[PDB]
Parts: sequence; C-alpha cells; structure tokens
Amino acid sequence: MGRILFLTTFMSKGNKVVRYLESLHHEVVICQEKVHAQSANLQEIDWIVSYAYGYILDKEIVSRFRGRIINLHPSLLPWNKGRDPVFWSVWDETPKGVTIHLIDEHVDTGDILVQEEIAFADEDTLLDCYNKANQAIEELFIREWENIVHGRIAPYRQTAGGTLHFKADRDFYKNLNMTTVRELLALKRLCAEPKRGEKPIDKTFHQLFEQQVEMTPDHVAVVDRGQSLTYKQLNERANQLAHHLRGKGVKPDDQVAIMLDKSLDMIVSILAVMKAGGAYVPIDPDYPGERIAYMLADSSAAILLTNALHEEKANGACDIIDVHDPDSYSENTNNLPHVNRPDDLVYVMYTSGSTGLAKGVMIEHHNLVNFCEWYRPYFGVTPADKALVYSSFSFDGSALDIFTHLLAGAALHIVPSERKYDLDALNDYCNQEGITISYLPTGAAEQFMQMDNQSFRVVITGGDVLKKIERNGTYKLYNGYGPTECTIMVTMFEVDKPYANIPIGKPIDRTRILILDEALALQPIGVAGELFIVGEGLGRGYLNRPELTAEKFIVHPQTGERMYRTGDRARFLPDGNIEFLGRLDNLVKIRGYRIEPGEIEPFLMNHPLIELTTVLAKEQADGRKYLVGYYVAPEEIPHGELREWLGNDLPDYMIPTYFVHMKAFPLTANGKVDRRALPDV
Ligand SMILES: *P(=O)(O)OCC(C)(C)[C@@H](O)C(=O)NCCC(=O)NCCS[C@@H](CS(=O)(=O)NC[C@H]1O[C@@H](n2cnc3c(N)ncnc32)[C@H](O)[C@@H]1O)[C@H](N)C(C)C
Repeated sequence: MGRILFLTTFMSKGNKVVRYLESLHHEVVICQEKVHAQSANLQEIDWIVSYAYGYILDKEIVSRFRGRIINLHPSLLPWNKGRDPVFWSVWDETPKGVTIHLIDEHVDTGDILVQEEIAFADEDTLLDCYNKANQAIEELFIREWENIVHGRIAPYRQTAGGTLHFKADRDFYKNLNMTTVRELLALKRLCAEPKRGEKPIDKTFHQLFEQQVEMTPDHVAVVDRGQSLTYKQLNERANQLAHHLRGKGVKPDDQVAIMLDKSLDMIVSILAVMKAGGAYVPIDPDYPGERIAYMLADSSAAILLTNALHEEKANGACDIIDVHDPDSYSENTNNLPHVNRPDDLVYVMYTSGSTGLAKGVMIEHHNLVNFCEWYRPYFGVTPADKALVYSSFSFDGSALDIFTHLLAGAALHIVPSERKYDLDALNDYCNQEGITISYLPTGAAEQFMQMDNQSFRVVITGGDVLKKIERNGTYKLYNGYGPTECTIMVTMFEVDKPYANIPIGKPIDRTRILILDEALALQPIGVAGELFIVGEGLGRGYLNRPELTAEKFIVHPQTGERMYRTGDRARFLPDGNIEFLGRLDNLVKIRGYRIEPGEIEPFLMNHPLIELTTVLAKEQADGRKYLVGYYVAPEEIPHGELREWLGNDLPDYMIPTYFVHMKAFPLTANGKVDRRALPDV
C-alpha cells in the first residue's frame, strides 16, 4: 500500500501492468519526462518501476532510491543491453528471454531479480516478436510483483559478458524491422562479412605469372595466326624489354602508354611495363589524334610504347620506344627483382566521363590478383585450355582474356583482325585448334550460339543484357557482371534455363554487395536499391579526380567500411542471385560501351550550326538500346558530316548511330526537354 512511479517512453499509459498495479490499490504516477532532484513528486514516491525508459536518471536520484528502483527490460541480460534489444537478439542470434532486474549505476547492468527464456517462430515478424516478448514480461511481472514488493526474491548478479547498443546503432537498419525472422536471417547471411582471418593478398600478378612460367615453361603461352610463343619465350623476351624499360627510369606508379594493334608485341609490352614497375595506359590506335593526345596529356606518362607505323600519330609528344627497334631489348633474360607491392597501380583504363571529359580509372595489383585467384579454381582452368584474346585491349574485358588464363597456364590466341567480325571463320579456327574457353561480348556471344559448336566447354559473356539462351552447343553459358571500377566483374551466374530477367549471379571471392536505399540503409530482400560493392575488388580511385573518388568511394558513416557507389540499381533474389534493375543515372551500356550521352553535348554544341543537343537511347522491339542524337539546327546537317565531326574528337563507339534534326525541342511544364515526346524511326 503505497505509491509507484512508472517511467516509460514508448509504451502506452493504458498498459495491463499499469492497470494491474492500480487494481491492487497502489496509487501510480506515470511520468515520461525527465525527473530531477528538485521535482515535487520525488518526495512522495515509494517505489520506482521503469519499463524501457528512454533516458538515464541523474546519479543523485539513483543513489537516493538505492534498492527500490526496478526495470522490466525484455531481453535475456546480459545479452542485448540498452537499445533495440529484441532486434539485436534476433540479428546477433543470441539466447532470447526477458529479465526483471535492479537498476544500478550503468545501463541495464544491475543484478537480475527474475529471468525467463522465450522463443520466436521463424514466420513471426520483428514486430510480432517485439509484441510477444512485451506480453511475456508483463505477465511475468503480474505473477511476481508481490514477491518483488516484499523483497522475497534474491537478486543475482549478471553473467560476465554481453553486448551493448545505442539509439544510433539502428539507423542503418531502420527500414528492416518489417521482415520475417527467416527472411531477416537470410539477409544477414547475404550481408555477412566472411569470418575473421579471411585470406588476404600478398603477391603481385607478375610474381604469380613467373611462378606459373616455371611450372609449365614449354607449354604454349600465346598464339597469333601461324606463329606462337611459349611461356619460357614470352617470359624471357618480356624480361629483356623490362630491363631496358627499368633502365630508362620507369618507377612504381609511373604510367607508360601503349599504342599497338593486337599482336605478340602487345603481350610482351604489357608484361614489360609491369615488371619494370609501372602501370600501362592502353590507347586504342583507332582513336582520333585528339583523343590520343588528351590521354597522353592528362596521364602523367612520358614513355609511349608504340611502333613506327603509328609513331607519327603522337607528334613527338612522348619519348617513343619502338617495340620493333632491336635496341629496345636487353641481353638480360632473367626475371627482374620484384619492386612492386599489391597496393601499386597495375594499369589505368579510360571509360566515359560523367560530366565532361573521361577519367582514367586506376586499378591496383590487389584488384587483378583477387580476380584471377577466384577465376582459376571456380572454372577449373588448366594449361590444356586455349583462350581467345578477343576484346579490345583498352577495355578490362581483355584483362580477363589475358591475365586470368596466363596464371592458369592456358594459351592465349589473339583473334585475327579478319576473323574477328566473321564469326564463321572464328568458329572454324576454334574447332580446328580446339579453343576450349573464351570470353565473348554479348553481341558476339549470341551470334556464336547459332553455330553448331562442339569444342567449347565454357563461354563467358557479359557487359550487355543477354536475352537469347538457346544454343546447339553443349557448353556452359556463364553470365558475368561488374564495372571497370570494381575490377572486370564482381558477380557470376551459371545460365541454366530461360528467365524473364536473367540474373547476374552471386558475388565473387572477398566481395560483398549491399542493396541500399536512398538513405544508404540496408534494403530487405526483395526491395530494390543501389548496388554497393565492398571488398578487395575496389580500385584506388579515379586519376586526377579526387572529388569523384570521394563521391564514389565513400566510407560508410555507420558501418565504417569503404564502399564504391556504382550508381547501379539491383536487388537480391530469394536464392541469393542478384537482379539488375537498370541505373538511376544518364548512362546506358550500348554494345559493350559505358557512355554519357551528355558528354557528347559539348563537342556537338560547339559546332557553329548546332545550338542545342540531346542524345537519348531508344530500343527497337528486341530491347537493344541505340543512341539517337536530336539537335536543333537551322538546316539538317549531313549524317556523315556529323559522324566525321564527332570522329575527330570521339571514338567510333561514342558516335551516335542516328542523328535527328528538329526545328525546336518539346518542353515540359517545368521547362525541361520532354524526352518522352521525341519521335523515332
Ligand atoms: P563495334 O562496336 O565497332 O566493334 C566492337 C565489337 C562488336 C567487335 C565488340 O565485340 C568489342 O570489341 N567489344 C570490346 C569493348 C569492351 O570490352 N567494353 C567493356 C565492357 S564493360 C565492362 C566493365 S564497364 O566498362 O565498367 N561496364 C559495365 C557496366 O554495365 C553494366 N553491366 C555489366 N554487366 C552487364 C550485363 N551482363 N548486362 C547488362 N548490363 C551489364 C554495369 O552497370 C556495369 O557498371 C564489363 N564488366 C564487361 C563484362 C567486361
């Protein structure tokens, strides 16, 4: 027979516990606001019962009422002390229960008066569990209140250990409390960092390559039409050029431009740059001189490895080292002493720019080794395999063709320029020589599925939305996904049946992929969001673009992990595979090229007769997006004149397929161009 102080924050004042206490003729005072020592109520309180109160009482108040302040906290203390106990008890998968304990100096650390276990079914939502636990602890309080008042119960100190969480710890998970226990723990596995001690990377690529050369020295390494070089021959010739290159001042993180057609000299030059210590800057010779001079200027590359056929195209801007000049090779054929760390730059490839000119993507040796070290065991690549070096060597799809197969002892086959686009002769060569594994761009892959091939066992594809699955061959089709920034690819799917949306697969080694909403919070399984990549595949950033590195390579505020903002939208499927749901941004992947349609606008608008331009992507029935360039000009400009105009500054793949002349552009109510209202032919 006294007075009771009920201190709560979220709970309702019409609770069963409150009504029960008043039924025992106890006058109860409900108070949610902060109480201080000078409060007029503190002198008339006989008992203080708190129940998930959102604040701590001043140490003066807690000591004055020592031995008479109790808290009903619905967790199995010491597990899940403090905030959001039920959620953390489920996420961390700790034992579950409710505990009525004394309040001591710290948060939910006092001795336990009463403790009871509870169980949650898999189908219950986190709200159901929260409610079920709240009901169980209230009934526990109703049965044991008489024992608590009379002090009959013997409090016992908490076990040593436990965890602790604060209010902000849940910000990252605010959108998650609406999911079944099964679905929640399913997301936890898909977003669980691998167990502490995960295999790191200590070696550089050429360290592993030379090791593999000494394992299969007389095995065919590279094949170019009739000629071919073995691993021993390739390793020695590259070492000769590397000694000469190193002797000319090539240092770690230095850039060495390479401008050559696909050939044996290319592979020799590529490895020579690595062994020398620097990173190679591939420059497709089909680029216009404007583009070539730009890459040479922006990149801090003084050395340009090229031939005499294309030497003049550089206009003496760089100290040229002709790959045909015999004095470019030293007598020394031994492997050079390794001077590179896995954190050093291995190459700098150029992709399209977001707002303006393109940015050199810096890829490290720890981003290529991780990819090759996963590729070889997963696909079971062996020296018996012969791989096609098909993709243009300025795109990282060529790094897949070349580097992953060399570490596996396989043989590289440079695709002859004549048979490159005549897939009939390519398939003929592949059936004759026995080409077993190769990566083919989506365009070439679909065309190859029609052939009656029987030699290949693994064809890897990717880069564009695959739609055709039917093929007469017995080879496993593999669909891969990943941006250049995250090293070649990050996910892999084994295609087995038709799908309305062929998934891109599961993450590769040491790669976590997070689906986050606009607020960067985790998305529940089945909820769309931005695909965030975490792990060893992350690059060093963009060359000479630190502002974009900070924007795209962010350190998560709650998690603290370094992640790359891809700008891509994706979702986790229930089975773990990822579904690609397009991209927020202006970009679009057209036949293997990441382009900014707006990055053509300055060149185009710079034309005297051109006032405004907007390049959109339109698909004709079969879903394949192509670019139409609408422009407002007085008179229509000849199609070929614009293609040559863009050809002076842009590569062929950045030249829109169609250009449409218009007298004026349609506008929205807000003044924006009404992109929806533009025609198409
Ligand atoms: P023609 O055009 O004049 O001659 C060209 C031909 C036709 C001969 C062609 O065979 C060729 O030579 N292609 C070489 C060009 C090339 O290799 N480009 C690189 C491909 S993109 C690369 C990484 S990326 O640059 O960052 N772009 C990937 C982004 O696109 C999305 N993506 C990735 N995978 C996708 C699939 N399977 N479907 C749909 N979209 C996909 C992501 O947002 C990526 O950010 C990727 N990684 C490939 C696989 C190397």
